[PDB]
Amino acid sequence: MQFTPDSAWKITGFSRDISPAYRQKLLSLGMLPGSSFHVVRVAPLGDPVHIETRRVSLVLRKKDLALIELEAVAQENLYF
Repeated sequence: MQFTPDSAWKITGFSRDISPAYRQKLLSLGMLPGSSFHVVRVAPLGDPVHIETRRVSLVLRKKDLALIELEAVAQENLYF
């Protein structure tokens, strides 16, 4: 979904398609619903995607990010 560097995303939930096991792994890395991450950098060819949470920095593929319900932090006074 065009993970531009510095774009912020809020985790709202997880897809119906994620297994509880993989969801626990991401949770333990700081990918909590109600929490935001930043895109740090993206691979040439546009996959995988490097990001940073409150807890740590991590990498995963767009196909991995498609198991998480994201929403663009689009709030003006938060975009600044």
